[PDB]
Amino acid sequence: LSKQLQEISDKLDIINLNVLINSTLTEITPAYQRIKYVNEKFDELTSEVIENLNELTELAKSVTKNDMDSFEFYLQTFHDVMTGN
Amino acid sequence: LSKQLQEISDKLDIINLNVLINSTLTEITPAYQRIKYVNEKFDELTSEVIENLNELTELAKSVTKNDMDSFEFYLQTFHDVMTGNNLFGRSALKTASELITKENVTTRGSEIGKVYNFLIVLTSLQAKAFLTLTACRKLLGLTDIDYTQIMNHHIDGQKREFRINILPTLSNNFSNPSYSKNRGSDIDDPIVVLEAAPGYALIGFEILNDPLPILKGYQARLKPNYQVDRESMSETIYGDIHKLFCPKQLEQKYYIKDIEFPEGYVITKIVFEKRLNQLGYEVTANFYDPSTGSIDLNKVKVESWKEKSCEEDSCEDEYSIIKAETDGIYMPLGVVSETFLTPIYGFGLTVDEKNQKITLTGKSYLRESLLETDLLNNETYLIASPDGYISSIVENWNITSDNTGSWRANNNNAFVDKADTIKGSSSLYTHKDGEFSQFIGNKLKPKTNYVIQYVIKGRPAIYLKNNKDTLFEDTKNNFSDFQTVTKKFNSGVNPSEIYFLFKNQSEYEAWGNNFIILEIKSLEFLPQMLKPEDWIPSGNVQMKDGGRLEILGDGYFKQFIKLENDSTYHLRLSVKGTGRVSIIDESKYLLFVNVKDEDLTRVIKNTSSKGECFIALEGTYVENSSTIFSNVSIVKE
Repeated sequence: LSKQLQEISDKLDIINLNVLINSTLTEITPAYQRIKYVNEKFDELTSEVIENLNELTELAKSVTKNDMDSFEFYLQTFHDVMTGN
Repeated sequence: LSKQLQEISDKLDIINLNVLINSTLTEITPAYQRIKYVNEKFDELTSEVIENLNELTELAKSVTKNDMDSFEFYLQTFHDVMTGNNLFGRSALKTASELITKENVTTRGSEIGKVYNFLIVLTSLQAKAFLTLTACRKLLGLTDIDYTQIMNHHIDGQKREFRINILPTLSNNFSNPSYSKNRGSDIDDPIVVLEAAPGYALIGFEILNDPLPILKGYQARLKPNYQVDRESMSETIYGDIHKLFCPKQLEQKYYIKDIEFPEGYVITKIVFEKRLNQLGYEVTANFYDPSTGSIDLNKVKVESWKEKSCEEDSCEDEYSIIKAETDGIYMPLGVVSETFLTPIYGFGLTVDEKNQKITLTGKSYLRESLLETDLLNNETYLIASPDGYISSIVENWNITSDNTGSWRANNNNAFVDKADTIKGSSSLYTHKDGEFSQFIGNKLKPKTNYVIQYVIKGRPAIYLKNNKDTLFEDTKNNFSDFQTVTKKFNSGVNPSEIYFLFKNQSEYEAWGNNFIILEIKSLEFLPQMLKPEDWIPSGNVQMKDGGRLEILGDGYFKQFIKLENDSTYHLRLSVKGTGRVSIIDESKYLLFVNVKDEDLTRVIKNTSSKGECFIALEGTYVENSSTIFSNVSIVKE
């Protein structure tokens, strides 16, 4: 019984941690996903010509746009969730 | 306390999994919902006009727009969460596989097939999403980006994740979903053979109780790669399998016998053997060439009851004991089969008398039947397990479409109501004169039990007749929409002309479909030294149908049966009418018993035999009660 209770107490510590991961995922996931996509889609520039240059220029306009839901917003929220603000 | 701690530890494993589902939902839900909505709203285009075209053109402009929150963003994030390219390295496929493995309670198929079906619905969702994205670009007149390369890379990476980190788990056992209580037989010796056709192996079990306790079976050719031929499937239906499995008021022995065979072996024959309530079962599997199909009919193995013969003199062990309570025993109910059709190689008896839970369990080749086919993506000839009757003596049993060549659209107004997919499923229709004739009398046998299933709506008049007597009829119970019957009947004494006549219940409109007609194999029993011909009807009597030997008033049936002075016999017989059985020597009463309306369970010890042994199946001196025995069984122990 004492061994079964220790296995139960270990399972609870794993569950509690998974609940804390779920809290941080709820806080940080929309920023992490957007930062990742923007970083992956601009790899050549931060490392068909007219077509990709236009398709990336439209993305650049979306990225530099000063909205409440801007790229700067997602960067700041990523920093705040990382620090604990 | 240890049981309570185990229930607590199971609850924790369910909670931990639900927490991991919540993590993957937080990661994947905004993408899944948007992909789903875009896929559903562009269905006609990837399958009022100016208005719909303008609204879809505006939607297409929103979809193709190159923002941080674009449709391409949601597709990429969906792919990343599926593979496991997240903040913490967890994949949606892993949490989904862990989910399916836990909530596999009332699941028809295996863990591999459920997790793979989960992968198929997500890969199809993404593929349709890339297809709507190409359709939207073309509709707006923008340059083609060729999303085939990106879609293939996404699909292949997810299938690789499944193949490497998910699929190297499972088992292939299968059993009955539910149980049934029907007072079976202990007076009889039900032996039941479950043998496949020469080119077939047996491909599933099924237990019925709604028409009657019944065994339903399937058998089909075995294609290459442990897959099975569709059109070679069939159905076979056996009688009162409660009498094969449930004991009645006496205990039943159940030879737990996990008959299993090496690889390549396919069960071409099962015999189920219940003599003196000892449910053993002899099974013969043949070998089968994994490729090219062609089950080889030469390498057989027969492990009847003899898995303990290899280790113990008491091979009569390796069994169980179920005590028949007065309502019957929890025979299986539903289906002992595998999710997708495949040869079964093993089978075992897995009853549970702690809850009377009679459970059948065979060992299928499905793990193999798929690990080589869709895991390699070659043909995937996949057919899931069936639920009802697929075979029927009625041709066009439901309907094919627009054509009832078996039936007769005798009236113009009594046409088929829909004729194309407008009234739900295919269904006949009759109103104000309606009828549909179809000759199946040539397909009906004298004195044989047949199970009937059919679906009907409204005011139908079911008929199974030769315009002179009806084998089956239903012209009542006006119902809402297409309710199913699952009953039986016994085919007539001369049904050689009985045709089906689906008519209307009244002047109203009728609907019906799914006419299932198939034979129920009469339960057959192990032979014992009682044979009806040598019976000497002695006094106002004659031989009867159910092996019954009526005694009209007084008299008896007599017949010589040689008992031995070292062998035991078991006279098991019930009567209809107060009767007297007789085991007497030349002078003395080896047995002295009367039977009123009940069965007879007699275990006779050393029968000192001086030559003359017989039985005078007599009644008593009452004029009204015609003594009618039921089941002759003097089985020699």
